[PDB]
Amino acid sequence: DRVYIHPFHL
Repeated sequence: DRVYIHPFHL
């Protein structure tokens, strides 16, 4: 359950 995924948000 994720409304927003990122491969990379670092």
